[PDB]
Amino acid sequence: KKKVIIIGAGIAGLKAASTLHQNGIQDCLVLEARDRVGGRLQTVTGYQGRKYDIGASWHHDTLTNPLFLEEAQLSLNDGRTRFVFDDDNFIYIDEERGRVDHDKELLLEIVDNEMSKFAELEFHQHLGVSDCSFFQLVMKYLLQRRQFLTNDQIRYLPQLCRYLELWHGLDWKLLSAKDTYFGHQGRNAFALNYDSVVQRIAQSFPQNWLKLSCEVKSITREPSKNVTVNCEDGTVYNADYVIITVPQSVLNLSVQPEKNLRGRIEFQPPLKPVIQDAFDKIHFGALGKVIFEFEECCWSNESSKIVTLANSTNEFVEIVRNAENLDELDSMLERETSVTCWSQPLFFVNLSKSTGVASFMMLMQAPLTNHIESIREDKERLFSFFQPVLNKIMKCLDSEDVIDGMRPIENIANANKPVLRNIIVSNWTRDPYSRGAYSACFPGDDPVDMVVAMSNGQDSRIRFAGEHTIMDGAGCAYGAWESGRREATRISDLLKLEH
Amino acid sequence: SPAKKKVIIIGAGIAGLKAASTLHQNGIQDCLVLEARDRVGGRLQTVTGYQGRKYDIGASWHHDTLTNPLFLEEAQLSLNDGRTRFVFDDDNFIYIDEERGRVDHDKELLLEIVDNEMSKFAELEFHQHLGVSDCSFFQLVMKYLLQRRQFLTNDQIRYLPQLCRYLELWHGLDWKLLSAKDTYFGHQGRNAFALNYDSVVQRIAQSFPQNWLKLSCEVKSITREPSKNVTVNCEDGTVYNADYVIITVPQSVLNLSVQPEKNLRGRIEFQPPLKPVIQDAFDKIHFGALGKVIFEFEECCWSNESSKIVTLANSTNEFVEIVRNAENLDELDSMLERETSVTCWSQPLFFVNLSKSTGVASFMMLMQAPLTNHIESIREDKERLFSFFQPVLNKIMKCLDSEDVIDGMRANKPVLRNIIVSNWTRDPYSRGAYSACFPGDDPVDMVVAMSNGQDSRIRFAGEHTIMDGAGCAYGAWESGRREATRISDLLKLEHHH
Ligand SMILES: Cc1cc2nc3c(=O)[nH]c(=O)nc-3n(C[C@H](O)[C@H](O)[C@H](O)COP(=O)(O)OP(=O)(O)OC[C@H]3O[C@@H](n4cnc5c(N)ncnc54)[C@H](O)[C@@H]3O)c2cc1C
Ligand SMILES: Cc1cc2nc3c(=O)[nH]c(=O)nc-3n(C[C@H](O)[C@H](O)[C@H](O)COP(=O)(O)OP(=O)(O)OC[C@H]3O[C@@H](n4cnc5c(N)ncnc54)[C@H](O)[C@@H]3O)c2cc1C
Ligand SMILES: NCCCCCCCCN
Ligand SMILES: NCCCCCCCCN
Repeated sequence: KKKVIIIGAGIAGLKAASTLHQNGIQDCLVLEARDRVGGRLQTVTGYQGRKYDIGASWHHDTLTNPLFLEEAQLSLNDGRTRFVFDDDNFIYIDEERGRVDHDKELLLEIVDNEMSKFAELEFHQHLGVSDCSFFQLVMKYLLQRRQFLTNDQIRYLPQLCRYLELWHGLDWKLLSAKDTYFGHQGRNAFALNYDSVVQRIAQSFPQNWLKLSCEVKSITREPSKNVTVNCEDGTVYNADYVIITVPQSVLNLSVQPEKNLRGRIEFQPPLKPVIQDAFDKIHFGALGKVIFEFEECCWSNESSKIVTLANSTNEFVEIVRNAENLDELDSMLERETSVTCWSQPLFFVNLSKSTGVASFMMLMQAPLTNHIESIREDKERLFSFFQPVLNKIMKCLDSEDVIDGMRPIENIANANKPVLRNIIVSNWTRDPYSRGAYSACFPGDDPVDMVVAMSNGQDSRIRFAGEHTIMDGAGCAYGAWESGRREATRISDLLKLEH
Repeated sequence: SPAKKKVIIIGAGIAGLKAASTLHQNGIQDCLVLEARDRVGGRLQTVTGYQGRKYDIGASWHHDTLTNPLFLEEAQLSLNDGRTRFVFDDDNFIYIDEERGRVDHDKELLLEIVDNEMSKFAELEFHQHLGVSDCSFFQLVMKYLLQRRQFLTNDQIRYLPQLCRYLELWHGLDWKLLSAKDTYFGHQGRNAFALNYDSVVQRIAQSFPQNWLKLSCEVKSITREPSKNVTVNCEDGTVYNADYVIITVPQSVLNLSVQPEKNLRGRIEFQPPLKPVIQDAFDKIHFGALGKVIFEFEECCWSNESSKIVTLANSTNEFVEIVRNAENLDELDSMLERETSVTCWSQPLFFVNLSKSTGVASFMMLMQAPLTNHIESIREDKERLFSFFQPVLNKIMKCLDSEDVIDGMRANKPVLRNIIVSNWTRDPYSRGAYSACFPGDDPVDMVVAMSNGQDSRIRFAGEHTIMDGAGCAYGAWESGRREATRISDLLKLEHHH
C-alpha cells in the first residue's frame, strides 16, 4: 500500500519525506507520535508573544553546515533575515570575585588553551591509552604543570574550563575526556526561527502524508519481502521501505524486555547484535533550557555570552601544592551538601544584544537539568533558585537586583530596575518521546559504533536516521537533516531504477 | 703529523655545544669544538646596552613548553635551586590601527573571533588533503574573504586581513613571500621568556673539557680520506684528522658550498662534494629574516595592561568595495592593482613591553622581511632609525595613556635613551635568521638529506636538520644530542670481545 513509511516527523524524517517528493515518489506516510511536527525542534511563545527555540537554537559549523548554506542561499535571494551570528567575547563571573575574563593577571583563557593542547597530546597516537573523565584529565594537568601556575590560576581555571559541560550536556565527572574537545568548524549562527526551517520543509511535501498521533508499537518485516508497521490504535500498514528516525534513547528501549514503556517499538526479528552492542558504548546527555523574560532591557549589552563559574576554594590550591601524586591528590580531594545555582557552571545568552528581546536564554546540564525540569510548574521555587546568580549578572552588567513580577503589580519605582515577568523551562528529560537531549559519551565509550551500525541499517528496507546515526554533525540538527536526505536519496535511486 | 681526534664539531652554537656535552657524558675523549667567532652561542647572543641592561638579540623564548626538552631541564634546575631562569609572558594582544586606534576585543569588529574562523578555514583548505596547490599566505586570506563575504561586515573585511599578519613575525617573512601551507602550525603550550639565554649557553659549555674549545678557528675545508679518516683544515693552517665530524653551520652558510669561489667567510670546501640529494634540497627550502630593535627609555611612564602589542599596516575602504564587487578569484586578483614608499605603517610590527614582564623600561620589537634587511642596513644611523619609527612609537604611547616620545639619545614624558639593532642579515656567519618556507617549498627534503648525512663520518646538526622544533633553539639542541648519540653508539663497539 505504501512506498516509504517514515517514522517520526522531526527534521530527519521531514527532510527524508521532502526529498522523496522532490524525486517524484508517491504514496508515502509520515507517522508521528506527538500532535505536532518538529521533534526536538520546537518554538514556543511566552510573554507579549515572544518566541524561543526551547530546543535547538544554533546553526553550528557554518563553514561546512549544508542546512545553514541552504538557509544562506534563500536569504541571499530575498533579503529576508533567517539568522544572526551571535558569537562574542565571553564574560565569566565568579560569585565572590566578579568578572574574571580577559584579566591582566589571571589570563585564564590563555592557560585554558594550553589545557586543551595538553588533552590532545594525552590521547594522541596511543589508542587512547585508557580514557578517563574530563574531571580526571583536568586534575592531571594541574598536578603536572603546577610549577607554572599561580595560586588563582590553579583555583579559577578548573571552574572556567567547565563551560564545555554546556556543549555536551554532562557534568565534568560524568563526561568522557577523550570526546570532550571537538572541532569548532567555524562561527555559530543563531536561527531566527528553527520553526521556519521546520514549516518550509514540512510544506514541501503532500500534506495528506502526515499522520499525527500514530505512536508505532511494533515493526515487522515478513520474509515475504515487505514491511508491516502497526500504530498504537490498531491501523496497520505495509510498505516497500521504512525509515526509523526515533531518538537513540527511545530505540534503546527495544533491547529491554517487558517492553511496555511509552514510545518503545517491537522489532521482529529483533535488532542484530551489532546494533544491541552499540548501546553498551553509552550515549545520551541532558542539556536543558530555562528562559527569563523581562519587561525591557536595562543592563549592559557588552556581550551576548555569559557564564557563571561554580564556587571554588583556596584550600584547593594548597591541596594541589602539596599532593605528591595522582593517588594522594585523589584521596586528599575528599571533603564532606545541597545543590544551588553556584554548584555548577551556567551559560546565559543575553538575547538583548543579539535579537533585541529582553530575555536571557540559559543552558544547564545533568544532573541539574533533570532536577530543574521536575519543578518546571513551580515558578516561585524556580525564582528562588536562580535569583542569586540572576542578581550577580545584573551587577556585573551595571544594573541592580532583579524584581519578581511574575505575579505583576504595576509600580513606577521599577524605573530602571530589571523586572522578571515569566519563566519557561524545557522538559526533554521527562518527555517519553525524547528522554534527554542528544547523543553523548561517558568515559569508555566509542560513538563510531552506533554511527556505523545505524548507517548500515537493520537490512535492506529498514534504515535509520537522526543525529545519532551520522559522523559529520553528530548530535546536531544539520547532522540529522543530512541523515534524512541520506536514506531518501538511497531509496529514491532504487525506486527510479526498479523500472 | 696532524693531530688525531675522535670527533670534531664545527661551530659552537647550541647544537654543537650540546653535541659535545653529550659526547663527554658518554665518556668519549679527545674531541674538539671549532668556532669561527670569538664567542660561543651563535644565534643565542646576549648584548648589553643603556645602564648595563641586558637583551637577547637572537633567540628570546622557549617555545612549546609542554614538550620542549631543553625547557624541561632549565625547569628542573630552578625547581631544585630556586633561581629564576625564565618567565611566562604570554598575554592579551593589543592591536592598533593608525586612524582607528585600538581595535582589539572591540565589541563590534570581533576581529579575534573571525581570525579563528580564518585559521580553521585554512586548516580545512590543507590539513589532510592530497594534491592541493600551495599559493602564498596573502592569497589564502584573499580567498577566505571571497568565500565568506556574505558573513563579514564591511569593517571586518577591511581590518581582519591586517590582523592576520601577526604571523609574519613567527616566520620572519612578509605575507606575499610566505608559504600558506606552512603558515599555520601547532603551539604545544605557552611560551616562556628566557631571562638570560646566554645563561643556558654557558651551563652547556662548561659541561665538557674546556681544552676542547677552540674559538676563532674558521674551518675552510673538510675532506674524506677514503680509509675512515676525515681531514679538517682551519684557516690559521692547523690540520686535524678525526674519525667523525658534526657540521653545524647555518643552512645559509652551508649553501655556499654548492657554489664555486671559496674565498667567502664561512664557506667549507667539501671533497668529495656534497651529494646531489643535498645540493638539490636547497631549491626546496629558504631562509627568513626575523629581526629585532630595542628601544631603551629612562623610566616607565606608560600603561602595563599587557606585554604584547601589535601595530597593523594601513588599510583602505577601496579594498572593501573591491571585495564586494569582485566577480570571482581572477577578477579580484585583477582589480587589486593600483598606482608609494615604505614607512612604519607599511607592515605589521610586534612590540614586547618589557616593563610589565621584566620590569625594565624598554620595548623589544620584532620585524620581518623585507623590512629587516633594509632596517639592518642602516642600523648605524640612530637618528634615521628614530625618525622612521617615531609615528608608531607615538601612537603606542597615546594608546597606553602617555605622550609623544622625546629623543634623548644625545619629567612626565617618555625619553628614548638608546636604540639597539640586530645584525643577522649582515654577519657572514648567520646570513639571515633561520630556515623558512616559500610557497611551493618542501622542508621535509632538507631534513631528510641533512639527518641522513654526507656519508657515515660526515654528519649535520642545527635548526634546519630536524622536524620537531624546526627553526627553534630546542630543535637545534636535540639535533645535536642526536648526532652525538649515534657516534657514541658506534664507538661503543670497540669494547666488545
Ligand atoms: C535543549 C536542546 C538544545 C539543542 N540545541 C542545538 C543547537 O543549538 N544546534 C544543533 O545543531 N542541535 C541542537 N540540539 C540537537 C538537535 O535538536 C537534534 O540533533 C535533532 O533535532 C534530532 O533530530 P531527529 O530528527 O533525529 O529527532 P526529533 O526529536 O529530533 O525526534 C525523532 C521523532 O521521533 C518521534 N517518535 C519517537 N518515538 C516514536 C514512536 N514510537 N512512534 C512514532 N514517532 C515516534 C518523535 O516524537 C520525534 O518527532 C539541541 C537539543 C536539545 C534537546
Ligand atoms: C632574530 C632571531 C630571533 C630568534 N628567536 C627565537 C626564539 O624566540 N625561540 C627559539 O626557539 N628560537 C629563536 N631563534 C632561532 C634560534 O636562535 C636558532 O634555531 C638556533 O640558534 C640555531 O642553532 P645552531 O646551533 O644550529 O646554529 P648557531 O648560529 O645558531 O650557528 C652554528 C655556529 O656555526 C658557526 N660557524 C659558521 N660557519 C663556520 C665556519 N666556517 N667555521 C667554524 N664555525 C662556523 C657560527 O659562528 C655559529 O656559532 C631566533 C633566531 C633569530 C635570528
Ligand atoms: N556555550 C553554548 C554551547 C551550546 C552547545 C550546543 C550543542 C548542540 C549539540 N547538538
Ligand atoms: N606576536 C608575535 C610573537 C612572535 C614570536 C615569534 C618567535 C619566533 C621564534 N623563531
